[PDB]
Amino acid sequence: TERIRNVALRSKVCPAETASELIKHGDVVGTSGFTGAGYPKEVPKALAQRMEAAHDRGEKYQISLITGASTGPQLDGELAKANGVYFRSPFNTDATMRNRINAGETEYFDNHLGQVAGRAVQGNYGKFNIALVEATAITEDGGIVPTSSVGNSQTFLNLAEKVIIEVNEWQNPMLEGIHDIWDGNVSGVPTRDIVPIVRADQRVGGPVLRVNPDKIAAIVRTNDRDENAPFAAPDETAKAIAGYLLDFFGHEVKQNRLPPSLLPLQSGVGNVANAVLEGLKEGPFENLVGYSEVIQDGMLAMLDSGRMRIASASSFSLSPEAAEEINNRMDFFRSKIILRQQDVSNSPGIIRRLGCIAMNGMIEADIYGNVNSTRVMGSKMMNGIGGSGDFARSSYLSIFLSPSTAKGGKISAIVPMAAHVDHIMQDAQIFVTEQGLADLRGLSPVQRAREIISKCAHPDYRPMLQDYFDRALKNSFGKHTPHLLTEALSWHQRFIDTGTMLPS
Amino acid sequence: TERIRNVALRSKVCPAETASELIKHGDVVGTSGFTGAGYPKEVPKALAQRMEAAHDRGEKYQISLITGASTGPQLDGELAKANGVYFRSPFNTDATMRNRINAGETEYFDNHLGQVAGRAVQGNYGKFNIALVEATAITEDGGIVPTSSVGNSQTFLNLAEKVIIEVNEWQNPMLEGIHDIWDGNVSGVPTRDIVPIVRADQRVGGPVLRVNPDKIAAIVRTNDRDENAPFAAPDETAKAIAGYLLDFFGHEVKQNRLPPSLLPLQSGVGNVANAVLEGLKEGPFENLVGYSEVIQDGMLAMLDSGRMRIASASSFSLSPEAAEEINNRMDFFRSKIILRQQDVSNSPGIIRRLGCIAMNGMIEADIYGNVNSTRVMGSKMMNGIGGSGDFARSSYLSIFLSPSTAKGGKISAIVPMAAHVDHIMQDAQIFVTEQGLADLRGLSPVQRAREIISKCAHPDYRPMLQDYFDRALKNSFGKHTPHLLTEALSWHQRFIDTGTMLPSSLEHHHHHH
Ligand SMILES: CC(C)(COP(=O)(O)OP(=O)(O)OC[C@H]1O[C@@H](n2cnc3c(N)ncnc32)[C@H](O)[C@@H]1OP(=O)(O)O)[C@@H](O)C(=O)NCCC(=O)NCCS
Ligand SMILES: CC(C)(COP(=O)(O)OP(=O)(O)OC[C@H]1O[C@@H](n2cnc3c(N)ncnc32)[C@H](O)[C@@H]1OP(=O)(O)O)[C@@H](O)C(=O)NCCC(=O)NCCS
Ligand SMILES: [Cl-]
Ligand SMILES: [Cl-]
Ligand SMILES: [Cl-]
Ligand SMILES: [Cl-]
Repeated sequence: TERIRNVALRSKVCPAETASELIKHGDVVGTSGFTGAGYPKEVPKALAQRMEAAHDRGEKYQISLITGASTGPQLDGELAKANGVYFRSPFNTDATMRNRINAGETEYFDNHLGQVAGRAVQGNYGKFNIALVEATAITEDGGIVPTSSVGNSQTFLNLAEKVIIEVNEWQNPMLEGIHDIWDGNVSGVPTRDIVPIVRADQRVGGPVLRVNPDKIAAIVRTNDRDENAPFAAPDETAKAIAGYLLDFFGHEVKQNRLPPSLLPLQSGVGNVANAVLEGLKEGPFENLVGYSEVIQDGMLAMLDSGRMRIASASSFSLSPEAAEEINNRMDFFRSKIILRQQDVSNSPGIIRRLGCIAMNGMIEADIYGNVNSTRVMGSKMMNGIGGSGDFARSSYLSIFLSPSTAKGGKISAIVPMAAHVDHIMQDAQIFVTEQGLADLRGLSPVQRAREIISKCAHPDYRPMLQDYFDRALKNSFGKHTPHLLTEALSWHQRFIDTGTMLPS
Repeated sequence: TERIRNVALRSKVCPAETASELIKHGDVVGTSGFTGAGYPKEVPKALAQRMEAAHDRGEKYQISLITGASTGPQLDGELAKANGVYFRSPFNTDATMRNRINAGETEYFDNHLGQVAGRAVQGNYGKFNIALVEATAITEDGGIVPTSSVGNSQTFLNLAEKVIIEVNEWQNPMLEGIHDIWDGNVSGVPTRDIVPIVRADQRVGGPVLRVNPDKIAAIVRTNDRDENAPFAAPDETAKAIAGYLLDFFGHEVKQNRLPPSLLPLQSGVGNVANAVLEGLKEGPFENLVGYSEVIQDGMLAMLDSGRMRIASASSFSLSPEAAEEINNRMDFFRSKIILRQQDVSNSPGIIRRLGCIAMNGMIEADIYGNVNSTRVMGSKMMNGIGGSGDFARSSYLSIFLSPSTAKGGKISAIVPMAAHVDHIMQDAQIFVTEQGLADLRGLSPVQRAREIISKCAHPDYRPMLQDYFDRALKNSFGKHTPHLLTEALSWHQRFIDTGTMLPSSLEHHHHHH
């Protein structure tokens, strides 16, 4: 079954290596790719190999790389290995790229995912030379069917001088129809349009990305896999966290602060999110709705069981087993899933209107409930802020979930002062660890500290945290948000100096 | 001219003292009041007197006080003097109340202004016992005409068990019609309504607050002034800041990154904002539009000259001279001004849609462009975050303006690490001091630092900042956002210990070499 159904465009098919030659040193390149799904694969590999060769001849060859969010080894991996990226935005999970970033070899800035399109159009990344987008197919009228994510692809196609499409036969043809691409002005020049989404299952657009065929400079036929998520299941720490959260939801419903069907749910990926979703799958809440960034294993299961009615996202993030399941039942799941542009799934106006419940991980929080999502010891990038800000601030309820310790107990997730801040107190109402849940609604900082210390902190660290808080209350410059500046960051420095936050 | 045009409601008129008796110890009280405008005046004074008397006899008497934003001496002032507030939210500028807060005598939480209504309805502040709202008049059908601000008044009226109205003859009768109160679901139970505002001058509602007359337990006739801060005449530091900003706007327009009429403008109050507005009044930009929290002196002038076509806000913040001017020409200015509920003027959806330009003050920023708007030394509350977050994150362009030093030079506004963070790097693109302007668009933290240090920092502190940055780059745990945790907060501690952030040459400092 021919994937390029526009006959004329078949004339633009060429090899990856040749396509890669359209990318020049210094170019700004916008690509598809979100949570290891739907990123271009063959052209980046060919670009990387030509970059190394150029460097060896003492030729500079680097690009600025702007994506939906995280990609995979073929893209971030290969280009970082080749030292071919001088600037990267807005979200990465590749280890090699992480090292380039943390060594200062690649400039990085993690913009709010929902804002990337708008900033790109505003011109913050500079002029876009290339859009490199993966596709399931190209329709008879030249529409570009995206693959396992939408991301920023439509904006990149609009902005780029030249377009390269990778048509990937690995991606299931039945993806066609699952996406909803709006031609409204979401991220363009003000005044923007109202995005008329009033329900999570609402489609406002069509199944294809639009691009002027004159801009398409190359089509590359590919066959290569996405970066698929780990199968590993929720440990006891994660189940405890989930248990506290579900009890909390139970209580909110009994007090009429939440409908029996909760509100549209936003969740991340990983051990804890999986536990939460597994918990929701068997919980007392019916007719759930997902309005999130990503569809993960848990989601599919609930859509399957009917516990969740619809799931909105910009991307998939599945394990091999979950991928297998959806590919065998695509016709079923396709009626239940909507993949949107990331500037829509992460639109604060929409998130607030729908009243989403935001559930996010964190590196650490301080005793006053400031959250670090990104920078270990305040200086070493992990992944990026991603959509956590988009959702946390706009949500009906902002929830942060984490094991109370990290690194086998050598790090406390609750600290006197967060070494870097991603989400301010105002953007965090609920904290959950395997120790318990802190409800901070309506509380002053001193009152937040009492809750977080007693409910969330690990017994190994709680006395230390209480001691810091008590002495701060007695000695701080002001008493509104008590701190001891001489030791506020000392647990972090202690970890740097000794490999643990536990005193000797 | 009778201000209470509903005849039946006249039966609820009583004295301020008597009205104050409806407020019980432990009550949660929602009031009008935003940037020193439209807050209740007589009842709070009477409540304060009765509170002091109670305290002297060993009786507890405190309230939780929830407002639009800042109030005035009659409210925050009097109640704080009486030690009558156990919790306060979301924004205060009164010095006595600031001391109660900074002493731990009043619990305080500064929620995003645009979020207060929604959180109140959600029940975060608890159940509202009293709404105490100032009014210009009461219409024939019992509508409450607000005064010099709208704030959260409509939400407080909806939520409160009992309502007290202060009808203030000091407030100009012609304010009637200037407000736009929407009956849509902005801050209620999800799913919320779409707020159909697609232009800054658009009205979506009506001129009155709505309340069930059965809830009105008392009406008090008053006659007392708002808190009109004196005009802060722009000093040379402020004019320099304005000059760099206007040049920047000039350049954006020439590069087609902004229309010749800029975009809807959000600005704060004070020396610098006044300079910016004064600069705009004489600048090359025509047909300007205001979409802000407050109308200040500068605004009026531009609406007068025609440079500014319309100004949207939730509140007034005028000097006496400016108040005088608008009261003599209310008919004119009323056609040019729209006062909205703060959950609408500060709605992120609307701010982003309109593409506002946000211009805000700050306590400090660190070399990576994180901004502290609230907590000196990280622990002593100044005013509050206010709407700065609402606007900074949602804006087309987020701009922060500040003198590069504070306290007669004893403090640098650019520091290695901010002692508290209100606005993360992602929410700040442009910084302006009297030293110059930093454009951070598209830059990594290390790149932002290079710009902030060289463009914005004061010459007295720049070498110290560069030295911290250089050594951090060599030694930091990671190199993406280089820090030296051992000294990141040391300038602040130095200020605490010595009253200045400038080193003593009696000690070694790396920048001295
Ligand atoms: C913060 C975040 C990294 C936590 O991840 P998580 O899977 O929920 O929880 P984990 O405990 O498994 O964290 C995994 C890693 O973080 C590290 N980590 C977590 N807390 C840490 C801490 N306080 N100090 C140092 N490292 C820490 C762990 O060591 C682990 O690293 P490793 O794989 O090299 O061993 C993650 O949620 C994230 O990147 N968020 C950013 C964007 C986002 O929230 N968007 C929303 C939708 S996805
Ligand atoms: C941060 C803020 C206080 C700056 O004030 P400003 O009017 O622009 O300029 P100023 O230099 O006069 O600041 C006022 C006070 O802050 C203090 N200050 C400013 N920077 C400081 C610093 N780096 N360290 C210590 N104190 C500082 C000044 O000493 C001054 O002291 P005082 O009130 O006791 O006399 C003010 O903008 C604020 O409260 N922002 C939050 C609300 C907001 O931005 N809403 C949006 C639109 S109004
Ligand atoms: Cl919208
Ligand atoms: Cl709250
Ligand atoms: Cl809206
Ligand atoms: Cl940017």
